[PDB]
Amino acid sequence: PPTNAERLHEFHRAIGAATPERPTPPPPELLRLRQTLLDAESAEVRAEIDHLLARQAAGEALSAGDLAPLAHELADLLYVTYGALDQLGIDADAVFAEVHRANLSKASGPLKPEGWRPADVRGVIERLQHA
Amino acid sequence: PPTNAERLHEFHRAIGATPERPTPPPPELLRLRQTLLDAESAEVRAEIDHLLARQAAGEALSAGDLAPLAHELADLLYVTYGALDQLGIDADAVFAEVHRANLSKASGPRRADGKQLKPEGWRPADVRGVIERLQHA
Ligand SMILES: O=c1ccn([C@H]2C[C@H](O)[C@@H](COP(=O)(O)NP(=O)(O)OP(=O)(O)O)O2)c(=O)[nH]1
Ligand SMILES: [Mn+2]
Ligand SMILES: [Mn+2]
Ligand SMILES: [Mn+2]
Repeated sequence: PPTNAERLHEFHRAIGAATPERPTPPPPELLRLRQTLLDAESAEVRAEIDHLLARQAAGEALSAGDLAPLAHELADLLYVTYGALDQLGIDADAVFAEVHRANLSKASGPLKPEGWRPADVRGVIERLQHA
Repeated sequence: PPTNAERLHEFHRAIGATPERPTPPPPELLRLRQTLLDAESAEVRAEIDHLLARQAAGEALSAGDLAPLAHELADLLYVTYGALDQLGIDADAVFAEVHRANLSKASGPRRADGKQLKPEGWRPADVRGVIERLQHA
């Protein structure tokens, strides 16, 4: 099964959207569009969360199915977040792996483990540039 | 091979934090996840602004100049998957449903800013169906 990052590549190729194979500095038009898409889904997640809190305040004992609008919007947020990486030509799974390494690694302590190394995303990008 | 949603499950087990099926959360957990989302959203916005500003100032960007934005986008992925995991909700199964509805947009037109729009007859994602099926298995 494809990862969610590979699904974004399939989406962008299917609509003729720019999706370079390697890290590519974007024109300002792409950056402003990605901001618009991120702002839309951030506001829609916030709305669904506010809703759920409003329902709990009225005593509601939510069920699993009540989470479906929120789950939806969280997935929309993933979709526009992966999408920005994909249009930058930046393999999202490679960047994620590095942020995951730094995060799982920091999780040994009680805070930083003695030999801890922060996420080196710049290094991931330079490794992506080559093939 | 492990997906990024499964990575969030491991991270939560590493920190002693998550349910195996869709589980309504207590309000304090909702407020916490919203705060993490808003924190990484702002850091992403800041990095988009910094790249737009350098471009407006006549700077020609390098691929390496994308490292801070790419970092913050991964950070936003991390706390977004983190919320789905803590809800007990399989992120990859919900993502596949949204993906199907977005692929079906391929014949639609584009907005003036580049945004892909919906073709006539487009049917939206059925996430509730996915959530219900994730309960019972
Ligand atoms: O250019 C685009 C346009 C949309 N999308 C994705 C993001 C999100 O998952 C969804 C946003 O499209 P719309 O704003 O048109 N609304 P949506 O499809 O989410 O409709 P609904 O709110 O009813 O589910 O499609 C992109 O990724 N790139
Ligand atoms: Mn949405
Ligand atoms: Mn949607
Ligand atoms: Mn961050």
